[PDB]
Amino acid sequence: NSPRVFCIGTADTKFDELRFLSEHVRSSLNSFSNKSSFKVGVTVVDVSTSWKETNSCADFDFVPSKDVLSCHGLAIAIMSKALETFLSIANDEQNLAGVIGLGGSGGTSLLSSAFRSLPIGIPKVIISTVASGQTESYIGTSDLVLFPSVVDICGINNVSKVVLSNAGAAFAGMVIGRLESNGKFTVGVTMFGVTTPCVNAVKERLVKEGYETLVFHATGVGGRAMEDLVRGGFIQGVLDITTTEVADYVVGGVMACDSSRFDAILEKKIPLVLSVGALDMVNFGPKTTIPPEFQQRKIHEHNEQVSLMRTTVGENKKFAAFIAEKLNKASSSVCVCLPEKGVSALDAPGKDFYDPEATSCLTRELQMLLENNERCQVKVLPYHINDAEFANALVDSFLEISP
Amino acid sequence: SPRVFCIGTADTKFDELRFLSEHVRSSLNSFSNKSSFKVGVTVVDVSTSWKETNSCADFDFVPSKDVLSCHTADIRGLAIAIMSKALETFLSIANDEQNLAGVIGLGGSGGTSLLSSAFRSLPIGIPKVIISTVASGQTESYIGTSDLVLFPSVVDICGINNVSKVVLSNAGAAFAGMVIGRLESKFTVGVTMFGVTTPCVNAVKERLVKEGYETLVFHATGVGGRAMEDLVRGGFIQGVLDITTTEVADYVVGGVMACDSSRFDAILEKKIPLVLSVGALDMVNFGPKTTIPPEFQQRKIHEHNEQVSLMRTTVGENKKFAAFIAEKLNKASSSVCVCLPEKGVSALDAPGKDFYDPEATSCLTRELQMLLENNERCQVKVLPYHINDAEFANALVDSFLEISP
Repeated sequence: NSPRVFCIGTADTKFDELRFLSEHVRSSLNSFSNKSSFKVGVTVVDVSTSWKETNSCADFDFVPSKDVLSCHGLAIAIMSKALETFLSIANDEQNLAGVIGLGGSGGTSLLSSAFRSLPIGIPKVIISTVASGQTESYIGTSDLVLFPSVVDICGINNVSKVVLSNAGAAFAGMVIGRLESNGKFTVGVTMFGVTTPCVNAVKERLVKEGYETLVFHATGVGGRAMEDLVRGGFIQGVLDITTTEVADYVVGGVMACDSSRFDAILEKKIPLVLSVGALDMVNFGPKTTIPPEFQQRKIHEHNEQVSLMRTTVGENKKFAAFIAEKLNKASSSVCVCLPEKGVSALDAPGKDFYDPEATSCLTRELQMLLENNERCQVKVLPYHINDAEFANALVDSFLEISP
Repeated sequence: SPRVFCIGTADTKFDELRFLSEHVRSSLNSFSNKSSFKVGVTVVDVSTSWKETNSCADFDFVPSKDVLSCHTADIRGLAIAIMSKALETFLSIANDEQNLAGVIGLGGSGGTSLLSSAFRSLPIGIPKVIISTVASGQTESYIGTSDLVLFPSVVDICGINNVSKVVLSNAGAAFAGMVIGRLESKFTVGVTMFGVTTPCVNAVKERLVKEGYETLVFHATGVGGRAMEDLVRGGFIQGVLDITTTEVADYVVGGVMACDSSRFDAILEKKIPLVLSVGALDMVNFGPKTTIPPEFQQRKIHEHNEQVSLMRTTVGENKKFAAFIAEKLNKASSSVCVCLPEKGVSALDAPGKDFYDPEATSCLTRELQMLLENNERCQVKVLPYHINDAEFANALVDSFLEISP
């Protein structure tokens, strides 16, 4: 079985741009092969939502809107799932060597969605009219590239010729280069300004024990990035020291995790020590964009830019739910580890967000809620989270679970 | 002979820079088969720390000192500013020997800012890549209207590891592809356009193609205008029918699709055939109602679609628009023809239609030929049609066929 790339667009309206690209890719694939043996099949793919029907492209193996729509603003949402799943499948026969697509606003968003469900490392490219603006929605935590089109996508000219030529070259080199070619155990750890004592320490120890590290700034995306690399198969254990992202979720901060937090790790059945890193705060900023439902709470303006808000006792009770829920479904080994005195630089004896009534409630609540579960151990400990003796715990708890 | 540049802050990112450059070299070489010549990879330090780095593996290497030489408060920023300016000037020189085949870089937040400015001054077409911790955010500041490509770094730049090995590897192969492909190897006009002028442009597009010209159509969105002007400066667009100058409007009143004070200079500096006109000067862009500067809650507010609202320009405002255009036009060191539609400047400024007001349109007309009367390069044609009548369209194209070779 030989390797195959996909050139994907809306074919009814952009046949000429897409033929141009497809041609240039196949050509460039061929010109850049060395060790080779295989040529890479270049198949064009239509994802037009219109009733208009184009059923071949040049000579290329082609696949019309239907064949894609068959796989299980609402026009985009349909066809993108169709693509995503259409691509899930081709990945499986195990010779999807890349994806490429062109598109303006609506199309970019369509492709973006399909492409970034592919394994990190498979080359994902889109020549896009909306590359040069705001791309978070499109790229996210993936490695998707977006080539600015410079001019609109309307037929081949002067400019589109070079721009499309360059992106085909780009994509052909990626795909060959990867056809024509880890060692360590990487762990990943989640950090916040106010929890680095703990994380720095653990990163240190981890390095000396022989393990490699990937720290994530728990910004929601940060968390999700981690899980999308474990899921990928890059991160072989986690120490989720900082779970503040959960707090921003149940009360609605500006750096929330979404409701799938932890699944990816548990689904991949990999060593998972965990803790309450920074559960004491939910994030916002500046003051007036903070909702008027709590202009009477314990806030700590960190910058003009960001503002932190201290989690009430009741809110921490809710954090203990979310985490325990997910934890209790644990298909393999786990270990919670709680700092009793405080969960953050600011939740410190003397400091601004100190409250052990909180961080005791949170400690018990999770001691009880996880009480039954066999795999998930729990270790309440007589420390603050930053005390490097905690760090020893975490790395030790982890050392236990791991090979 | 051709040469590429791997540019970074060696001081802190040495391993990643070397790895990247190694992969670029490999990929260059392997992809170049079949062929001869062979592309040099030059590593270059754009570090602002004093920490000196003087080599990297076996590559022709240029440290900070040597960059900073050829350059023509809050220090960090200032140091970035200068390093960036330095780099820009270093690449220009690199490019003058016609031997700059490509440029690739790595950066975090500040590094993307440093590399970006410097890379987008190089001609469209020369491969320009950056692997960046801030690809997956808000990139207009960096990419502007250029072909700069930002690959998302996926994790931090933070030593070699599984993830950055594959990302860096795909970026270097991407880049080596763009570089070899390009190494191995009419009269275009541009036209500004708004919804309410698509009759006019569509019809001018059609006529021009039949006359044997290629056409590029830019949404007059502020960006669009600059987009076009940078491409004329880079020789991709040899004449312009600037039908729709609505941007000039959003500028003086303060809209969401504002041009800037440089509008027209590129066209004139290139000395290229410029037919111009008053397209959609009857309106100024906002969206939505709710955010419209409270000082006019009484002006004629059109709702186009929830997110986007238009506001009818007053006579005082048109008088100004004239000045801006006149002033800039008067600098013409070459041929230029205005063409004014006497009847209207928009589907919205049409007998029966909301933004009608032939006072504005006469004011504008008179004010323009007044201020250009003396300029004998500019030929102000007043035409008894509406902007969207296919005879105006021919008018435009004739005026253009006139000035052009």
